[PDB]
Amino acid sequence: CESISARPGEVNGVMVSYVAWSAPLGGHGLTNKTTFEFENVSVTEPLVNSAFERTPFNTTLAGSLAALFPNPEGEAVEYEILELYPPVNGIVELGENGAFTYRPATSFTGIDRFWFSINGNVGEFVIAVDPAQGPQIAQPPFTPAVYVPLSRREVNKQTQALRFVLGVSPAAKPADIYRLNIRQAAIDCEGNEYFHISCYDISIGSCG
Amino acid sequence: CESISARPGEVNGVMVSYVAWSAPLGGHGLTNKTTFEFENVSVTEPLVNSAFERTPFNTTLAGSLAALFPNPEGEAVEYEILELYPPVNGIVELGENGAFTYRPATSFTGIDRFWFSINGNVGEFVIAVDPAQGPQIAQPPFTPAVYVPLSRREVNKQTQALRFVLGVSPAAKPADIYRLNIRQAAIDCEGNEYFHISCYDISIGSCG
Amino acid sequence: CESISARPGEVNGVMVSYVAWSAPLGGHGLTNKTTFEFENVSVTEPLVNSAFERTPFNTTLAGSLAALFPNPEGEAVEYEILELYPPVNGIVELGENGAFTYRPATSFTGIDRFWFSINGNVGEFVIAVDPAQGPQIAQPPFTPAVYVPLSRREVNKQTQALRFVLGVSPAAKPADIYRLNIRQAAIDCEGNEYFHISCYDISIGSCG
Amino acid sequence: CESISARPGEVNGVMVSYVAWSAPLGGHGLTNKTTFEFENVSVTEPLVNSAFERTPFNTTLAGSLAALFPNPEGEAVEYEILELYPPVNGIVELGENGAFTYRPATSFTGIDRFWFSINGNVGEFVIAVDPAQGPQIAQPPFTPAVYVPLSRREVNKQTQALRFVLGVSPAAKPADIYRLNIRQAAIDCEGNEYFHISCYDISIGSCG
Amino acid sequence: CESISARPGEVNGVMVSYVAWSAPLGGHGLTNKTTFEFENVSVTEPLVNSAFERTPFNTTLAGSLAALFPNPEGEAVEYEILELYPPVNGIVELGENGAFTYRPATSFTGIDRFWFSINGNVGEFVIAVDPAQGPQIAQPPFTPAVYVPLSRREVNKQTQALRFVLGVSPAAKPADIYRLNIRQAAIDCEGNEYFHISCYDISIGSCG
Repeated sequence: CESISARPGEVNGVMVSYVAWSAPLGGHGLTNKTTFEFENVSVTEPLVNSAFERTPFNTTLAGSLAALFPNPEGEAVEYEILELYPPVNGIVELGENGAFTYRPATSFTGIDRFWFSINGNVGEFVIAVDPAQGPQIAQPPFTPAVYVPLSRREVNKQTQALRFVLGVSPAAKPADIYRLNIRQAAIDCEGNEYFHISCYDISIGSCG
Repeated sequence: CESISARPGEVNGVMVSYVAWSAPLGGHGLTNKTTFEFENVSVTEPLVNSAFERTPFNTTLAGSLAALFPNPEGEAVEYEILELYPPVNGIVELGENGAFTYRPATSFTGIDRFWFSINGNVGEFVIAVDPAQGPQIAQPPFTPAVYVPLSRREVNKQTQALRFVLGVSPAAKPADIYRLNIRQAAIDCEGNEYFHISCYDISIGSCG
Repeated sequence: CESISARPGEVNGVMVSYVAWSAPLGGHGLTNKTTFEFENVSVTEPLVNSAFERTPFNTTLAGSLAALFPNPEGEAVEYEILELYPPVNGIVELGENGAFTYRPATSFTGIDRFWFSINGNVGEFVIAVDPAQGPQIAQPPFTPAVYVPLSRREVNKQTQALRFVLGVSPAAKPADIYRLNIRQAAIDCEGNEYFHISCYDISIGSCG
Repeated sequence: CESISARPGEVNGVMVSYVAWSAPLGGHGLTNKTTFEFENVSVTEPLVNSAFERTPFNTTLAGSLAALFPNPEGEAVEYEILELYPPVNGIVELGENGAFTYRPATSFTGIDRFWFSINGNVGEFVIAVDPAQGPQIAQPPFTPAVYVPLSRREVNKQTQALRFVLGVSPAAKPADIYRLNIRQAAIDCEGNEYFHISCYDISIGSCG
Repeated sequence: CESISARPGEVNGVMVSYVAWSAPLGGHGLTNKTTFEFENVSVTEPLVNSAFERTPFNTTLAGSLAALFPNPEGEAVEYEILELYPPVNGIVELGENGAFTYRPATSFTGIDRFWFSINGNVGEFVIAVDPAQGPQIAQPPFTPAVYVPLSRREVNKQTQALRFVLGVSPAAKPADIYRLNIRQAAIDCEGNEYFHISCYDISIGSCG
């Protein structure tokens, strides 16, 4: 179980070499049939809830963050906006008691995000801007704690190597650990398949 | 948390190299999407209040510094003007008991500043000189203790380096500490975005 | 039962090393998730009572300390304010025969404290500055004799060490003794847990 | 309780090192947030009274010291002026049987002092010179027996050391004892504070 | 705080090199925007008063030095003229008991100076010779203890150095100390400013 270290919000690349395994088999070597699987070993349940909302074309959106924190006690609450992760196609504004305003850019249509903090807990809020005319936009899934975009993958068949992108969401909590499984395929000279399995441990770090 | 040292009234430049990180990813490298965030780890509340005031075109301005020091005691007071920070487009005169006079230069129109000291506490005072004809000039925001002018920023794509300007206001109190977060982006050959996060500690020094 | 000596008004911090226990288990080691409990062995009940009050925005407050000393016996009394622990957002003035006046700083809103002494005993007084507009602020709990801030706690995975902060209120009486229990969790390579239990005795000291 | 020996009329200064306490805590070290308190253990009440008076601009002053010695017995008296501590902005002349005259320097305004002796006891006399064409100057407080100027204080972050300036008034009676308490603050890497308390006993010395 | 040694009556040059600071920033480097400030740390108040007087064209002037020494207590006095500092456009003559005569040269019009010593205390006396026809000549300010003529200043942009002239008045008293603050500006390649701050201590000395 090879070890990897990641920091919340960072996005990094990973490379693995397969020459030692594919070379003696002969033939073409690797093939584009990689499969990824994620498993939890130590994950801390989040204490806040993500949310999704819609708005029509060129309309300011308003809402509240109060309903997204289901604390069991009437303890003091203070809200905040993570400035390192500003929305791409809009501007957010934080009021008081969790009230906020979103101001979409002119002629924009799509999905936008911003991250909020409540008593140190982090969560995701997704906004979809409907077009002026046409059907509603589908709700997209929330971003996992750690993910690998399956479309963003390649194999350098000229030297039997594999590269992919590893992404950590800002919501990941430090000291948690995740496991990744990779099953890779290869083809002999006669045109028949082989396989290989390996795993990696990802542990969330921090600064210092 | 890399450490930086700064002195009140100084403006200095900082450079950070990214070759070690973006070199193996390939492609163009840095993509000019930096974002900055400031945090307070140990800041002392100011004991004086800044102020903003207006004057008509070619009109001498008169005011008082007494109202800007809300001490809760009848302790003795004394007013002074920091000569190292003279106004750019005018001349200031200090009277008795905090009475001061500002004499704008001929045909000047804009924002001008000067810094004053009350019983050892530093503060900012802003003056806006209205034009002869036209609408009023907007009130600008006050000068933070430490700031990075975001209009000034560049990335040397030929060598994967970033440069910015770090400026400390004269009002910064020594022995305080501030934290700066930087999030930088890069694009590989296939268009996958990568991100990098770092932080620096800024502590206020002094002479000796 | 390891022995710890603490002084009133102190905040010290403690570190415990688990390498002798967690290293041979293999796996990943410590996994955060600790629990603390406090038990009494010898405690002397206070002879004075704490109190709480509210004041409107920018409104001076007044009161008397005489009602907080339920002495059944008949003896003379004298009052005093502990100047070593001054309030952070106001100024107090001890009056005649238990009278006092609290003058909040301009524009303040929140909670404030100051510690008073009656005939050699010690107690707490809590004052709340209500905001000018909006809902009122809830009552906070009184500070225990000894407490462990749960947010100031970390585990180092490189050396398998735990750090936490121990603080003693000024009201703690010398020669008292408390007991602290710690339960630390560690995990194997697959996510299953181990547990370790230890306890410490805390005795209140003094100067010399 | 470390022991300090001080002589009347002296100003010495002290230095204490906190490396042995704050070094293992990591973090940022000291914070420059000390607090000082004085307590009596053995103090002898003075047998003479201090006084305060006012005088117009460039106007000579006269008075008598006889009223400042409330001796309930009947004994002979004699007066003296301590020349080791002369006034800084005037001249004094001891008259007949407690009479004296103060002749301020031309164009002076402010506060001035001189220390007198009656039958071996010591006291203070404060004289104020009002401005010619302005509001009267406020009465200043008398100098305590021992004091610590709170503006002449600093912490050296390079070696974790604190400096303050201890001073003794000429009127301190030998063989007296005072106790000084100090509470010092240090911060971790995130801004949370640690606290430390210590005390010292100051005993008034003499010549030999 | 770099140290500088100065002697009364001396005028000397000072040079400071900025190549180590402005070189890495690029662009033009230094700019003509230097600002100077002088602060007192240990100054002895003068015991004599300067004076200023005027005379018409080609008329001998007579005066007295007696009124310029307001000694409070009567004591023997003696007057002298410092011959190392002769007037430029006239000749003086010292009589008895402070009586002196000034005899301007023919066709001279302007300001002339000479320095006098009363019982060991040094002073300045300024004479203005009015023209035959025209308005009166304005009274110029007195000579400070230490001064820097701001007109005489240059920056060697070809090698990034700054030169200025430091002059010591004959009236300066040994063992005194003054502090000088210098703020110098610089401009980057893109055309935006940087600043640098430094200070020096000037102590009056002598020779033996």
